[PDB]
Amino acid sequence: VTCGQVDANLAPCVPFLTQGGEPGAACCSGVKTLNGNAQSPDDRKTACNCIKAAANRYPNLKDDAAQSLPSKCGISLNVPISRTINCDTI
Amino acid sequence: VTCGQVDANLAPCVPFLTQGGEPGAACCSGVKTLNGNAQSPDDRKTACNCIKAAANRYPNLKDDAAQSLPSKCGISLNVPISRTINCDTIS
Ligand SMILES: CCCCCCCCCCCCCC(=O)O
Repeated sequence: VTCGQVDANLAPCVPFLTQGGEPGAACCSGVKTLNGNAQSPDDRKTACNCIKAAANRYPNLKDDAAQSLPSKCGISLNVPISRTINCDTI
Repeated sequence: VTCGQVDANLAPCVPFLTQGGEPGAACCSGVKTLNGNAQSPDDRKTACNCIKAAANRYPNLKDDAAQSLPSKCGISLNVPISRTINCDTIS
């Protein structure tokens, strides 16, 4: 996994992550793809740092949307979406 | 490249990165390895964020030691080592 595919996977989540509402089919599909590429702990740490960068790309980001995405998509997201996560814990 | 490889390659650089002086042979070897695994720009951004994490792992780290590591090792590191870099800016 690489930061560029992570960016690609989360691009359709930008509306939900910045304006709220519901993530939608494309967002959840991208998140599922990314969760599938983040199976091992190494992959998970790399994806976590990539996601931290993507999350920090937007100051308008809503923490409640980021925190509710995994349950709104019905996925056990191994990598949380936050601007302040320390990816060494993953 | 992956964050675990970044951690492993930079582990022998921790003494220089926290107390200064000169990087050991193993440190410079790890840095050259990392320069070699980061061929594409995607690779470079991934390595940059991994390196940001590793750099933030110790606040006792000296940022100037991090900035001087590649030239002290005599290698042009295509990816900068910083605790506060926004990795979207790099090429
Ligand atoms: C000109 C940019 C190409 C299209 C990407 C849109 C950039 C703004 C983000 C708006 C949300 C788009 C989500 C999506 O990719 O479906």
